[PDB]
Amino acid sequence: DCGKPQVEPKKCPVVGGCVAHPHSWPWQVSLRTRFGMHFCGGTLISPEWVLTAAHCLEKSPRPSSYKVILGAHQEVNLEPHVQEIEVSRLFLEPTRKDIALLKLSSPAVITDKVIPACLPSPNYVVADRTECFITGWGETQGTFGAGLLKEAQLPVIENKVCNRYEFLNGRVQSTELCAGHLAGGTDSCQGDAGGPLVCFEKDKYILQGVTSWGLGCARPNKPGVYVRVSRFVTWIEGVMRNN
Ligand SMILES: NCc1ccc(CNC(=O)[C@@H]2Cc3ccc(cc3)NC(=O)CCN3CCN(CCC(=O)Nc4ccc(cc4)C[C@@H](NS(=O)(=O)c4cccc(Cl)c4)C(=O)N2)CC3)cc1
Repeated sequence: DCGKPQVEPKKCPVVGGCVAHPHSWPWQVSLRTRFGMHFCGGTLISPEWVLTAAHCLEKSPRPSSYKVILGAHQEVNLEPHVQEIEVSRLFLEPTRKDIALLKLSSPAVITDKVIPACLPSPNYVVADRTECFITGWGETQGTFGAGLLKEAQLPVIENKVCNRYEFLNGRVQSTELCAGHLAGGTDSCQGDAGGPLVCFEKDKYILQGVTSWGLGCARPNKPGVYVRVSRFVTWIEGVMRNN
């Protein structure tokens, strides 16, 4: 069962936001160098497949340079039941968009703490003001939580508005979506790239965005930009089916 956490997540009372309830985001992955340094996030979407951002892989096209950590809450002192799986192959999206698939060397073991996220239907458009969640271990910019998995609940901003001069001034593609608090203070940041933007739909969480870029982090009128997963579901499914 994708999208349904065994440990239920909690809202807040990553810059700002709050520390997640441990293991409430069981599809969250830590992308690390073959030396063990965290540098990006990802999302488990099936036992053998992780979705991340293509820019997270710019340094090396060799699958050997990457390892995936699953089931973690601490970033440094990894808990014992954490799964560390090597990457067997890399699939960059073929039209140069900021999304990529990692095929794991072995299927992740599905547990209470490691569960895949669900994928959306093709071309679904998250509606304006939908409150979704972003998660990760990235920079906190003096906001507490460093070293622990953090979350933030952010409203989606429809592309027609996000592209106005007052916000991102024509920079956002239809294959991307915008989310964030326009007053600033809470945002994904460096170290969170490649990680998930999930939305609650009926009874489970659906992966709708991949953390990609922004004009800074948590600045006023500068919401984060995410790859719009629904525009790549058909590609993703074809890669999994044929590999
Ligand atoms: N929730 C906020 C947030 C969350 C998580 C993060 C981590 N992710 C990054 O770090 C990305 C990495 C990256 C690089 C290239 C790329 C995609 C992602 N895609 C192409 O290469 C594809 C080719 N074209 C690129 C241009 N595009 C036109 C629209 C446009 O201009 N897109 C920008 C893209 C990158 C930047 C700026 C603009 C540069 C920097 N932004 S930054 O202001 O300098 C900065 C951010 C954070 C901290 C600091 Cl200190 C500085 C920036 O985000 N890099 C069309 C396609 C950051 C922000």
